Amino acid sequence: RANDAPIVLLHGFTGWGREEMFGFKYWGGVRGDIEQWLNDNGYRTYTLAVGPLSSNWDRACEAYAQLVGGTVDYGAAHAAKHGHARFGRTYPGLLPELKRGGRIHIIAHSQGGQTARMLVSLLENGSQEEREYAKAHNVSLSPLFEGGHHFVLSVTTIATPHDGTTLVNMVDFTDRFFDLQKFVLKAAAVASNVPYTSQVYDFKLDQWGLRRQPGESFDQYFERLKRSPVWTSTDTARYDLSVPGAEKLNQWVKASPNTYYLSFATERTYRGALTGNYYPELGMNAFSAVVCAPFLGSYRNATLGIDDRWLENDGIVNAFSMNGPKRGSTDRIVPYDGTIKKGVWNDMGTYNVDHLEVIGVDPNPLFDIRAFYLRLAEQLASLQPHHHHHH
Ligand SMILES: [Ca+2]
Ligand SMILES: [Zn+2]
Repeated sequence: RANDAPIVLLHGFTGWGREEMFGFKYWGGVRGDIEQWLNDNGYRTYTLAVGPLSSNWDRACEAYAQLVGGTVDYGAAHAAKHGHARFGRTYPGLLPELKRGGRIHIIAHSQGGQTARMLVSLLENGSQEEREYAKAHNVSLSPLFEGGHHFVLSVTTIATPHDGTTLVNMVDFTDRFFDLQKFVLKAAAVASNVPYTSQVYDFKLDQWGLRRQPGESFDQYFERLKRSPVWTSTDTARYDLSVPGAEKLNQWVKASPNTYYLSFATERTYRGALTGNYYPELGMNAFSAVVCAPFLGSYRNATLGIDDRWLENDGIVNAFSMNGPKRGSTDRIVPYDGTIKKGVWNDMGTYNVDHLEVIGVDPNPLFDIRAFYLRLAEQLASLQPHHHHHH
């Protein structure tokens, strides 16, 4: 143990707070409670919950406020550009200590990894556009946009589409994506054709002024979201998840030299006998198996750059996209050699588990999830806050 930094957990295009889904955890799912496990083992751990469908930017803003406390500030320039609210939900702050020189490890899953990267970039570099806009229009400016924060010792990504996922190319992606949401609700024993009066799954679309109404089931709510700016505008997860969107995000979201980055790739497919195509293995979550993997494993696009290396997948994301950003990126990626190097992506390899199995939302008895996270935690705790140069 070289550091006492707490661990913070962060979800992707699906996810919810510890008090949502009747307690079914995004981090653990049918297997348990990952956060609890870490805590019980001596690793202080917290959980962030942000908009699942929102843009990484929105998410980052939300994360910052959820960490330090206060009212979400999306940036005047940003809000005016995308025509959504500047200020959002107020949070009590999970870790005030950050504002006193404390540091955290972020463990992110899926799109959460893009969000984590973005958060570190904003914390350290702020946003020039925001600074300049504040100065020309005489509006206040969130600390998040000034730069100079050192809050993050490390970022670990699991099954993150750093270069996007081809899933979004599906002609029917709109319908299937939401079907995936319903699937996850199903996993938690929640029906989508029911108007639960209870919260259940808050998409936190405060900036857009959207929320499930009384008498409105998720099926009906999603129909509405599909036609809303959270689905039709570039300031969305849908955009950032795409290959072009991810590359655009990679053009400015760089690895900080002061933070350690670890990536974990996932794969649950096999290569066909007479084709470079990939197919879903036995055990893969039912949804992905039928609806997503076949596409991910057979889809190519030369103009875009999507070739045979992109076909191996975890049912939702292309494994090629997971070791770290590459398209439009200046970041470096190094295969793990037994030493975790700072300011670069330490590619920890590929694990044989699906997008949902990795977090416990889909079962997989052959995957010792408790040990995986515990080992991870142990590794993060061994990170030195000062690496001495040596032979
Ligand atoms: Ca399984
Ligand atoms: Zn936004």
